Amino acid sequence: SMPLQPEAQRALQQLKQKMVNYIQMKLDLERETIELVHTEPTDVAQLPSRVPRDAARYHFFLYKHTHEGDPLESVVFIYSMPGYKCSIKERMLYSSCKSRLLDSVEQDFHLEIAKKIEIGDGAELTAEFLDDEVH
Repeated sequence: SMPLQPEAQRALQQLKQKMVNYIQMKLDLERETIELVHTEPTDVAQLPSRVPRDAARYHFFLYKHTHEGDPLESVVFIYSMPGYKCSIKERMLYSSCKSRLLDSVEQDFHLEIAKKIEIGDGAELTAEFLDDEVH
């Protein structure tokens, strides 16, 4: 595959220049494309609020942190799947496109992903969790 809508493409271009720090994407199942939801400014503390309870989402997050006195800004990919609230078709479609989306982001948009994470609940996305996953 499903191609990125141009707005989604532009969001990735911005993320690469660190002009945004957060991107939310979803599948547009009518056109079979990847659609930008938003790129609202998001600190680590607000990150859990970006994860819907009722629909699967893709997220890219610029995690600005320090690893052993060396400050870093790492792009974290998060696939969120609230199993209790998504249909088996939705789960399957988001899982299947996940691999394809990441191929394009790395291969066609030249974005370095420090870590790929799968969650079911935004509440999992603490600073402690992000630290442990990235490092």
